Amino acid sequence: NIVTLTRFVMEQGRKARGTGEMTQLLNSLCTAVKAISTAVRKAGIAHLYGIAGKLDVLSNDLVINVLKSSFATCVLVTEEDKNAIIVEPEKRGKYVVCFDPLDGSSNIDCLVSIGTIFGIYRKNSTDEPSEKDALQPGRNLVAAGYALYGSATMLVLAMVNGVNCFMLDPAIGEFILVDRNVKIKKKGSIYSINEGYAKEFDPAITEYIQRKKFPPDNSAPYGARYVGSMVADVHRTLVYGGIFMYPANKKSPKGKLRLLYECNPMAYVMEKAGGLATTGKEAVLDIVPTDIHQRAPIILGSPEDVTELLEIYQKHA
Amino acid sequence: NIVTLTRFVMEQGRKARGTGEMTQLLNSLCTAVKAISTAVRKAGIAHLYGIAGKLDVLSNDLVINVLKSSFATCVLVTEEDKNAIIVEPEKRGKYVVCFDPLDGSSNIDCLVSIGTIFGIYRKNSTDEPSEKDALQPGRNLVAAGYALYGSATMLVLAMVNGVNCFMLDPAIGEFILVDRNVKIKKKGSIYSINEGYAKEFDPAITEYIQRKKFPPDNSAPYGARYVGSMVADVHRTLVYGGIFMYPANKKSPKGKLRLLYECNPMAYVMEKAGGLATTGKEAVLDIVPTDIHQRAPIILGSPEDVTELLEIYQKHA
Amino acid sequence: NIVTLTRFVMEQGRKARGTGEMTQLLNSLCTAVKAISTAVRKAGIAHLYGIAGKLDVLSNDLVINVLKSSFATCVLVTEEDKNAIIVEPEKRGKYVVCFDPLDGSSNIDCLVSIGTIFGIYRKNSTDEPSEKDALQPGRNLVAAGYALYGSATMLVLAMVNGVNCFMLDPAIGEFILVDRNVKIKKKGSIYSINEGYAKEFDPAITEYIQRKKFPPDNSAPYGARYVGSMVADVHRTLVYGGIFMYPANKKSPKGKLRLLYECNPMAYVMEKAGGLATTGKEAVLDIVPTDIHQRAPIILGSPEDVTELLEIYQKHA
Amino acid sequence: NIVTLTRFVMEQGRKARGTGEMTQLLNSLCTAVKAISTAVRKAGIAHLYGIAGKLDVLSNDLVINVLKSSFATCVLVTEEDKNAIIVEPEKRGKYVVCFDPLDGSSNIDCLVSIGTIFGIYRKNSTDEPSEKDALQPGRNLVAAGYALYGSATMLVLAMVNGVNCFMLDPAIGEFILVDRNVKIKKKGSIYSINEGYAKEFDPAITEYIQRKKFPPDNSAPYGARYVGSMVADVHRTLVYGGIFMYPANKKSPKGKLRLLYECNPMAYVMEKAGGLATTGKEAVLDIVPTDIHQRAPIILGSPEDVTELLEIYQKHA
Ligand SMILES: Nc1ncnc2c1ncn2[C@@H]1O[C@H](COP(=O)(O)O)[C@@H](O)[C@H]1O
Ligand SMILES: Nc1ncnc2c1ncn2[C@@H]1O[C@H](COP(=O)(O)O)[C@@H](O)[C@H]1O
Ligand SMILES: Nc1ncnc2c1ncn2[C@@H]1O[C@H](COP(=O)(O)O)[C@@H](O)[C@H]1O
Ligand SMILES: Nc1ncnc2c1ncn2[C@@H]1O[C@H](COP(=O)(O)O)[C@@H](O)[C@H]1O
Ligand SMILES: O=P(O)(O)OC[C@@H]1O[C@H](COP(=O)(O)O)[C@@H](O)[C@@H]1O
Ligand SMILES: O=P(O)(O)OC[C@@H]1O[C@H](COP(=O)(O)O)[C@@H](O)[C@@H]1O
Ligand SMILES: O=P(O)(O)OC[C@@H]1O[C@H](COP(=O)(O)O)[C@@H](O)[C@@H]1O
Ligand SMILES: O=P(O)(O)OC[C@@H]1O[C@H](COP(=O)(O)O)[C@@H](O)[C@@H]1O
Ligand SMILES: [Tl+]
Ligand SMILES: [Tl+]
Ligand SMILES: [Tl+]
Ligand SMILES: [Tl+]
Ligand SMILES: [Tl+]
Ligand SMILES: [Tl+]
Ligand SMILES: [Tl+]
Ligand SMILES: [Tl+]
Repeated sequence: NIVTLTRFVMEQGRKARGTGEMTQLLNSLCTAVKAISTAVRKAGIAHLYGIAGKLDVLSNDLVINVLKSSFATCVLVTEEDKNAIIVEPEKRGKYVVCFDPLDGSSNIDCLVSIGTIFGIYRKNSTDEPSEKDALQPGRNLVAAGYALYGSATMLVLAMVNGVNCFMLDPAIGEFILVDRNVKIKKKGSIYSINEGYAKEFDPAITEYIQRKKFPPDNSAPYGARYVGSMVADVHRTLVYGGIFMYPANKKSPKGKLRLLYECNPMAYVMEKAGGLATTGKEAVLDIVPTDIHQRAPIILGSPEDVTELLEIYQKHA
Repeated sequence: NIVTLTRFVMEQGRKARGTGEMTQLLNSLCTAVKAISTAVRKAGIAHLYGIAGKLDVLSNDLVINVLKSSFATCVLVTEEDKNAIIVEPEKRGKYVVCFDPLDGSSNIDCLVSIGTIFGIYRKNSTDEPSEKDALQPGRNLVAAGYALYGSATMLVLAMVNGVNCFMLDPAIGEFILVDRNVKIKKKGSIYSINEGYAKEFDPAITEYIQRKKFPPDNSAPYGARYVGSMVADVHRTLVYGGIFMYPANKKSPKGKLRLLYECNPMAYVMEKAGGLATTGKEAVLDIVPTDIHQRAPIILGSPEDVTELLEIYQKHA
Repeated sequence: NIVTLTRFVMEQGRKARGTGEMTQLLNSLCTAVKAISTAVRKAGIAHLYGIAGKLDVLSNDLVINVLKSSFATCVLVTEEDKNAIIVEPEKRGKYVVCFDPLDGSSNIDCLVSIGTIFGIYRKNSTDEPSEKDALQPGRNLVAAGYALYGSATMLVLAMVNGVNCFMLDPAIGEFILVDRNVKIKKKGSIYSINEGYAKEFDPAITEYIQRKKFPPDNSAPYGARYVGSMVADVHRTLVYGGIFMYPANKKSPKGKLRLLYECNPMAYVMEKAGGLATTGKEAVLDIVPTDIHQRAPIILGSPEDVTELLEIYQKHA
Repeated sequence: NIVTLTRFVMEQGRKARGTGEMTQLLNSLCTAVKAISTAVRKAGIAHLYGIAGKLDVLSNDLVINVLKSSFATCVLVTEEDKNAIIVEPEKRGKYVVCFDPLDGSSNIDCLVSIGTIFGIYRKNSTDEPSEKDALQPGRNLVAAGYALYGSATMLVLAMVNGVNCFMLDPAIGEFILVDRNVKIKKKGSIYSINEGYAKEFDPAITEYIQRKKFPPDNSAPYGARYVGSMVADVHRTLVYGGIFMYPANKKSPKGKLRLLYECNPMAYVMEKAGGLATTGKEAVLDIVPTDIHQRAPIILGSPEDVTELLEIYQKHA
């Protein structure tokens, strides 16, 4: 029967026998996402155009404000903030949340899909909360997911027991569970990478890509897709299968995507869905960070596709 | 002071001393686009999931009905219909409309941007309306444009005087003019093509793509982007500059995109914005259609980029 | 087949061979009403309460701006402004518009139904526009109507040919025609008046009210209803029949309601629907205004009920 | 800072140290109300009007369906159902909810304010759940309140510690706490009753009403208001003060309003706000019902106004 995100979260909080603090965090997040969706869809824009009487900064304020008001967090790391934000002792909670309020911000002007990425850690070292508390490997994530503002708005949530997708019915401001226990196809038929950096790809990426266009056994070549918005390329991967890649290159010898609020959440989601997320040399989730804005290379998607690339990495080493 | 689509179309109908038949038609399109936008964003989905107890199809039905009720059309060609729709003599006007109600339908499940494409012709000749009236070259278009259901919904309308972009304020259901007399960049920095077909690209396309990744003059390479929905790929091109391509290959020696309701509308917008739209051999708008579902290869975008490719084509002539 | 306000106004402008100045004006009103509706229903209130960090006034500003930008008006009389607004010679059209942007403003805090009232005159005379152009008797109205923001938003438009009701589909921001050529019941069963002023009603009003509660012919008594917002009380009267009254008393020997932007528009709708609108002494539409904020007593509704009262008035003459 | 209904309810559930079952009930109710609001505002009505591709019954289905899915109820009493609905042992919970899904249904066609009224009891006699479980005096209510669909949508919730009002921001489908610990003025200046039944009022009502129009000490007479929709007249009373009355008459020797799903909830709300709710002879909340559809006379509002009427009842006895 009808399952709303509000009901699902509360139920899981009950089975889990939690104190209701994490439930509060999850409900504040949901609220922040409906707010950003509305802003993203340009509601009320007639007022900027003088009918009479920023989107990334606004998103940052909504997230930070709604999260602090939940009384469940103590440390916040935003892609928009150079420093980790320590919550007032007044509003503190036991959770640390790393997030990208509006990923794909360069795409705003072209009206391409954008999203919000989040990762939630539980503060374990009980000392005054600080930046150090956010420096945990993703293998330590309690919950992670993202909201994609594409043709429709969807919220993907991942936790210990699985990945579930919720579609937003904008008519009643409610997220509906449209898919339970999501698992990615073992093998896909689409590869996703910015081939404009061909000149700077390592030999392993080079070989794999060419293997997709000219398959050794004359099978059907893979189709190519690259929206240029991580949340959008990763969501397509999750739903239809395949492989997404943002390896290291010249401008980004350590990749472009950040570990804490972009790489780790998508890797956590991928792994819970039955897929793989690697650096090419090691699992993304086992990297212990040193800088909150640390970057990391990432390859994620169907297990068989990711394994095939790993085998080529091993061969050129 | 603010300009809405309704106000704009009306002032334009007035300066042109029209009978008001085309204004009625442009207002019918506006309404259809808002109705589709709403459906695309999933309003009401809670009911489909039993709160109280096909999208390409709904779109088709919406456009066809809203258009017939305009009393301004005589023939309608749809991507979804094998044969052209001849209007009941009662609601028969003088306009022929070609459209793709929801382009990128394959993308629906992944929530990737999708849109509506349309082209309007004035029925030439004085005899019982038939498919033959839609078979006019693109150069004979009265109006053409598209609606993109992406992060926000936008309608781009191109007519003899230029191209204008209207953003939908979903809060009041009104398209606000946000950019007027749009012109495209002379030279962009992004190329768009499905490189999964590399194995079957003609030698000219191969060389160009090669030149974008490894510039012979040691200039910075072009970035790559390919959403997978024409309306999104073309909209990005018009706004940020660059080039979009869908040449022939084993994927039909004639390309995949249809001439009447995909290629022509987009080529018209391009030319009006200052770009070019070619098949590599001739201008898209000058082709005399032979069938309403005729496909055609297409290359469009910034003039300097399109010309650079045309030069390579001539080389391999 | 479905009729929208935009389509209707346009077909009507065409049958009447208008220049399209009044169509532009009616489309400007439509937009203003949708913008106000949205504000009334509190969309965006979360921001006023710090989610990310006057209504009568906003309404006034919306109508005045949207109307000026129509280039179809020369003089605007508002309930909120002491003096009439003369349009900048640039945006000067030939229409004079009288309106109450948000009637029942005192009701705002209790969330009782409220609405917008308007009357449109054609500037008679050929000299610099002034308040004097608004001082025309109601019988000289070109169009009049109201928008009611109640359980749903409805626009009622009355013109020489009749009265039509349009319901707002807030999902697509479009007014759909739901009732055409509306006529009122000959005799209703509800009387509407603020009986808190009993102490000061003239003897005729006293006797009538007495006759509705204790029918001398032993017929069933009339039911009583008095919302407190004229637009809601009048809309109920037009749809269900009955009588609405606001006679003189110590609450101004001339009544409370204004002639130009409250009484006249409503009297016009009434007469066009088949009812009557009198002061008890003369038809409201035949009064020659002396001042733009002139008040006048009013009695409107089903013809048999209004006539029954007029007879009682004559008795006490 | 920003307080949503979701957050407020959860917080109160935590302080209360509840098992989260009642929180689930309250969250299901909230969802049902946003759904009914959307339906009431006529969203999607363009589809009934053939753009191509009941309100009281629909409301009943939404409430019943959303409540059963909460797994927190065992008995339901609807104004629309002749019999109390026993929930399947599968979906049972410990709560009994009495409700009027859409009060003021006769007013739908006139677009007057309407609302949903609810009352929540906790099943105490642990025997197979049945109708008898609903037959509890209102003094036993755990929570009660109503949703008013007027100019804006508001949800009033009352519990042991106070009455709080939440306004719906339709843009993000979220209820915001706009007023905390609401208390009604000790004395008001508006009386609300259907004077059309004058002929059948008892001597006590008769005297009091006339005392409001012709005050003994020449003070200012009370103003009169009567929307004809209980939720709307009761809300105005709560916010602005005064007295609402629906005494017994001929057609209704025991009043018209029902005890369990109309009278008790509003009486519970009134008492928590510091006002009074009486039958004229005794408190509404202390009546032990015998029939689930039992009717009862009711007088509620400011304490000083209600006391003054009670003194007149005592005098004529
Ligand atoms: N909504 C929930 N869903 C799943 N697990 C939860 C939820 N709430 C709390 N938990 C779990 O119980 C632990 C402590 O919860 P809490 O006491 O609310 O901080 C969490 O870190 C998870 O292990
Ligand atoms: N709204 C309008 N905007 C721009 N051109 C228009 C408009 N209406 C009519 N036209 C033009 O005038 C011709 C005939 O108009 P019509 O009588 O409405 O069919 C059109 O085909 C265009 O050339
Ligand atoms: N949309 C319309 N609907 C009904 N009557 C109209 C419309 N437009 C113009 N008229 C009429 O024609 C006259 C002059 O129109 P106009 O040239 O637009 O000012 C008006 O005052 C009405 O008599
Ligand atoms: N959201 C809440 N707000 C206030 N009281 C609550 C809430 N939830 C539970 N309670 C209370 O605790 C009792 C049992 O709650 P429960 O165990 O959830 O059934 C209720 O009947 C109220 O006394
Ligand atoms: O938020 P940003 O600054 O626009 O960056 C977003 C990221 O940028 C990547 C693509 O960048 P390239 O242009 O280098 O491919 C995506 O996969 C990620 O969304
Ligand atoms: O409606 P469809 O079947 O999804 O077709 C859409 C078109 O399909 C093209 C992409 O096709 P490829 O996968 O072959 O690149 C896009 O450019 C156009 O939107
Ligand atoms: O905008 P306002 O100041 O609230 O005035 C509205 C009018 O006020 C009348 C009611 O006044 P009384 O309280 O005197 O009956 C209604 O009939 C009209 O809407
Ligand atoms: O739901 P219903 O059948 O329309 O009844 C509603 C009630 O009816 C009362 C008024 O009825 P009267 O016409 O008898 O005054 C209001 O106070 C209540 O909303
Ligand atoms: Tl960002
Ligand atoms: Tl980044
Ligand atoms: Tl299509
Ligand atoms: Tl196609
Ligand atoms: Tl006003
Ligand atoms: Tl007034
Ligand atoms: Tl009812
Ligand atoms: Tl009732």
